[PDB]
Amino acid sequence: EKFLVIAGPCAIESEELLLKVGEEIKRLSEKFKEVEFVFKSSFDKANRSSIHSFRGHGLEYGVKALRKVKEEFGLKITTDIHESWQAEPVAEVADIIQIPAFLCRQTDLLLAAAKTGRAVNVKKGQFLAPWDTKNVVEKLKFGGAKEIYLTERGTTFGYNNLVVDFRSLPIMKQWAKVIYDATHSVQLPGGLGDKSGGMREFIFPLIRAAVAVGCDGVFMETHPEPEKALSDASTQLPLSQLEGIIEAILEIREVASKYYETI
Amino acid sequence: KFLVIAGPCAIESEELLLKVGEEIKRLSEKFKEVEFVFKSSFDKANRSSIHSFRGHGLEYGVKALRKVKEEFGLKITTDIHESWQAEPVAEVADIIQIPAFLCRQTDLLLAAAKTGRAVNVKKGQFLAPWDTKNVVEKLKFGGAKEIYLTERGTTFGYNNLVVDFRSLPIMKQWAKVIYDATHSVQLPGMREFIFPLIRAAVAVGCDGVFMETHPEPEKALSDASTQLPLSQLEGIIEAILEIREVASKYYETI
Amino acid sequence: EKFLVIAGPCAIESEELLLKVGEEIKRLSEKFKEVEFVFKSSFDKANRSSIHSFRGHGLEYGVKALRKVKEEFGLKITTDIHESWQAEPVAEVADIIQIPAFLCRQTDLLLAAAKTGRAVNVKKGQFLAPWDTKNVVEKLKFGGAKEIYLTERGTTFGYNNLVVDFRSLPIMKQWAKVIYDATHSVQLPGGLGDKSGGMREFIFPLIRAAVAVGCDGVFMETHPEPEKALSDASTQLPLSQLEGIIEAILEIREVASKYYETI
Amino acid sequence: KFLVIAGPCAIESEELLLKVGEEIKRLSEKFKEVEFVFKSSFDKANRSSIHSFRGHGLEYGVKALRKVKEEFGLKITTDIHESWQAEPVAEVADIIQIPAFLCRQTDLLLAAAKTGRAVNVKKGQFLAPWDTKNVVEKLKFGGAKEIYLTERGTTFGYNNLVVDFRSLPIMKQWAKVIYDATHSVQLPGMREFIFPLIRAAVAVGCDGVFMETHPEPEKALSDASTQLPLSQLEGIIEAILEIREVASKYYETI
Ligand SMILES: O=C[C@H](O)[C@H](O)COP(=O)(O)O
Ligand SMILES: O=C[C@H](O)[C@H](O)COP(=O)(O)O
Repeated sequence: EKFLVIAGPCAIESEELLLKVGEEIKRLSEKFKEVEFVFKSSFDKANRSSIHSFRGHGLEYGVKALRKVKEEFGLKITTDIHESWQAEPVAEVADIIQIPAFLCRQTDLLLAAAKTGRAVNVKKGQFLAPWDTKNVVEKLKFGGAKEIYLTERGTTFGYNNLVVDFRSLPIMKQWAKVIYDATHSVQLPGGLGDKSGGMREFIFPLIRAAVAVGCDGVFMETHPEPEKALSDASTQLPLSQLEGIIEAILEIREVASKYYETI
Repeated sequence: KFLVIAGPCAIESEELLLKVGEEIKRLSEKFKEVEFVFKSSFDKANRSSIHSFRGHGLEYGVKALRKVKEEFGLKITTDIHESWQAEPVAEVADIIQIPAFLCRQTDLLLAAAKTGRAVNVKKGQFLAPWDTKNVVEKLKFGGAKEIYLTERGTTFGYNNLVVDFRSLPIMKQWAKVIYDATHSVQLPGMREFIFPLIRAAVAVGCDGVFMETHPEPEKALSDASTQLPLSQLEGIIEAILEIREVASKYYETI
Repeated sequence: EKFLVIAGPCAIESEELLLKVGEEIKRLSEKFKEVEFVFKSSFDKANRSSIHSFRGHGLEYGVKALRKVKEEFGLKITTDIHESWQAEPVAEVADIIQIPAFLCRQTDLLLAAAKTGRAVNVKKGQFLAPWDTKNVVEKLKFGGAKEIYLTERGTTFGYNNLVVDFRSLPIMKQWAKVIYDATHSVQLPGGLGDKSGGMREFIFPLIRAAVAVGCDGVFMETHPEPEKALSDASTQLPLSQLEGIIEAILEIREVASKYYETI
Repeated sequence: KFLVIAGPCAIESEELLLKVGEEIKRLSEKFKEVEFVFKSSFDKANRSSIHSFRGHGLEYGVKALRKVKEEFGLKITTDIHESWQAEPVAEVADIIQIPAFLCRQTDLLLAAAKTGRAVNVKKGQFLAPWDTKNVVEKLKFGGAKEIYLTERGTTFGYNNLVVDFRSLPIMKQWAKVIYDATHSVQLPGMREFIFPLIRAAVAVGCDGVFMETHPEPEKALSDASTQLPLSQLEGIIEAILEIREVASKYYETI
C-alpha cells in the first residue's frame, strides 16, 4: 500500500510560510512517488498551555492559505478541528480532518468530522490505552467515516513527559490504518512552564523504530527555521532535513516490510 | 466555607434529580457550615462507546436543574463541552464545570469565564499539578474571579488512575482546590476506595469535595461502578467534617 | 492495637548521632505511651546511586552502636540487611529485620530473615503492585515469620519521581500489618544526578493522608541537622519537629479510626 | 561485532542446555559476523511465588554451562544474586549478568567487576536512562573494562512494562547497549510483541540483543509466556541483521 507522509508547519504562521514548505513538499512528492504526501498546518492552536502563546490568524484565513497550497502545488490537505461547527467549513479544503489528542473522546466532534465524507485522522489521547481506540473507530464508522487513521503521539509517563509504547502500532492496526507522529511524541508537555518542551535528538531514532515495527504512515512537523517557529519551536524538524529523513524511513520500511505481522 | 458538590452523574430524568435533590437539601439543613452545590451533567459528551447513555439534551437538562434550584434553593453546577453552551448554561449554573479532557481548550475556558459565573476546572489526567497555573491564568484573563481546580486522578499506566495528593497543596497556590472522590477511583476504559481516599483528601487539606451520588448506583446509566449510594452520603459528610475539624489545625499556609 | 512509630537517622553516621536521636525518641516514648517506638538506622547504605556516596562504618560497628541504643534507652531496634549472611548477626540486636525495597523479591534474603524468629518488615518495591505483596508475605510465612509488616514507600511514576497510591494501604492490609514510610515516599530517585532528591514540604501532608486512610504505623527518618546528613539529606525530618508530627498523626488517627474499613 | 545473547531462561537440566546449545552453535557457524553468547540462569532467585521453579543450584548450573562451553566452544553468561557467587561463576562465565532488581547493589557490582570478566547490568525497571551513568562508574571503579547495559522495560503503571527506546542512545554514551527482547514484553506479577520490538531496537541502534529461547516454551519452568521457540530463532536473527545492515547507516554518533 502507498505509504503516507503527513508533513508541514505546526501552525499557519502566514500564507507565505505555507507556500515555502509546500514547495519543498511538492518537490519531494515528485521524487518519492511511492509516497502519498498530505500537507498539514493548524489554522488554530486551541490548546496552548499559556493564554499568551500564539494561536493563529483564524479559521477563514487558515482555510484560504491551505487552499492556496492545494491550488498551487496540487497537494492533499489536512488540518485539525476543535469544535463541531468547524467540520463543515474545514471539509471544503481538508482531504483529511484531524481530531486533536485531547479531544479524541468528544463524540460530537468525531461525528461532525465523519459526516463530511472526508477521511478522519484521530490523534490518540495521551490518556488512552491502545485497545481503547477500538471504540473511537466504532464512533467514526457509526458516523459514516470510510477512511480512518489513528495516530500514535505518545502516552503520559509521569509529569511533563511522554513515552512511545510501540506495542500500540500492531494493536491499533487491528481496526484502522496507523500513523506515527514523530514530532509530538518527543515533546515535553508543559516542560518550559508557559510552553511545552521537546527533545529533537530523539525524533529520528524513534521514527526509525516506528517503520521497523510497521505503520501506514508518519506525521512530521517541519519549519524552515524551527527556532523561530511560533509553536513547537523545540520539536519541528528543519525543512532541509525532511528529504533525508523520508529516504531513511522508506529504506528501513522496505527491508523490514517482509517481517510485518498480519493482523 | 467547606464546599460539597454532589448529585447524580447524569441527568437521567428530572425525577431522579428531584429525589437526589431532596436528600441534598436535607443534608444542607443539617450541615449549615457546609455549602452544598447540586451537580449533574446534561450530557456525557465523552463516553467510550457510541452506544452509551449521553442524556436528554441541553434544554431538558437546564430545565431540570432549574427545577432543583427553584424547588430546593440549592446552588447548581453542570459541565459544558463546547463554547456556545456557556451562556445558556450560566442561566442556572452557579458554577460552570470544565471537563478534564477539555481543561486546555482556551475558548471553552474563556466562554465560561465570560458568563460571570464561578468556574471549576477538572484537572486533566495528563496534567501535572504545576501545569494548572496556566489554566487559572486563562480564566482570570477571561474575567473569572471565583476559580476552582478539581483533583480527579492522573494517568498511571493503562486503564488506571492514581491520586497524587501532593497536588492539593500545589494547586492551592493559585486556586481553591476540590477533590473528586468518585472519578479518582474509576478505571478508564473501585467503590471500596472512595471513602478511604476522601478521608486522605481532607487530612491533607482541600476547599471542598466532589461526589456523585445515586439512589441505586447499580441502575445508573453512567458511572454505575463508582456512584455513591445516596443513603451513605450523610455518614461520609459527617466523617470528613470531623477529620477536617481536627486536621485543619495542621494545614500548611498557602 | 498499639500504633507503631519507626524512627531514627537514615544511616549510622556515628554512635554519637544514634544516642542523640535515641535520647529524644526515648523521651517521646515516655510521653506517647500508646505508641510502640522502634529505633531505626542502617549500618550500610548498600544501594547508593554513586560509588562516592557515604555507605557506613560496617556491620560490626553498626550492630554495636544499635546495641548501645537498646541498652541505654531500652528501645526496640530495626535495621536493614542486604545479603543472606547478615540476617543472623543482625538478628542479635534487631527486633525487626528490614528488607530493602529493591530486594523485596529476593527469596533467600526473605527466608534468611524469617528463620531468625524476628519480626520482618518489607519495603514494597517501587516496581511492585499492591496485590503483588501477597506472595511476599507468603514467602515469609513459609520461612517461619510470625510478625510481618509491609511498608509503603512510593511507586515509580515516570523518571526520577515516586507517587504514593494510597489504595495500597487497604489492599496490603489484607495480608499483613501496614507501615507508611513518610520520608522515602517524597524522595526523587536520582534527582540530583549522583544522589537522589526529595521534597520535604510534602512529608507532613502525605503522612496525614496515611493515617486518615489508616495504617498500623509510620516510618520516619529524622536527624538533628538534616542538611548535614550523609544520606537522604533532603528528606530526613529535623529531630525537633518529630514530637509535633507524632502528636498530629495520633490526633488524626483517633478521629479517623471509627471509619477504618474492616478487611 | 553485533552481540546475540540467547539460551533457555533457567537451567532446567544440562540436557536442555545441550539441545539449545547445539542450535546456537549451528547459528553461530551460519552468522560469522555475530558474536553469540549462551545464557541460562542457575537460579531464579526472584520468583514471585515461593512455590515456583528456582533451579538445581550453583554447582549443577556451573557444571552444565561448563559442558556447553566445552562441547560447543560458545561463550557463556549467567546472572549472580549475591557477592560470593561472582568468583565461582567467573570460572565459566565470560559475561557476568547483574539482575535488574539488583542493578544498584554496590557490592554485587564490585564483586562482579573484581573477577576480571565482562559485566552486563540489566537496567532496573525503576531506573531512568541517565541514572545508569552511575552504574557504569561503579563497575569501572571496580576494575571492569567491558561493560554492557541492558534495556528490559520500565515500570509503567501496575503489572506492565514499557520500552522507552530513547534509552538506547542515552545509555550508549557510557556503555555498550543490549536490548532484552523477551523480558521487555513480560507483564510483572506478550509473545506477539517480541519480534516487532526487537525490529525497533535494531532500527534505533544497539550493540546486541538478548533473547531467551526454549524448544517448547509451553513446558518451560520459567518465563513460559515469553520464551522464544527455538525454531524461530534463526529467522529473527536473519531479520534483525538485515534491518541493522540498512539502518546502521543512520545510527547517530555517540
Ligand atoms: O500539541 C498540543 C499543544 O498545543 C502542545 O503541548 C504545544 O503547546 P504549548 O507549547 O502551548 O504547551
Ligand atoms: O533508599 C535508597 C537509596 O539509598 C536512595 O535512593 C538514596 O540514595 P542516593 O542518594 O545515593 O540515590
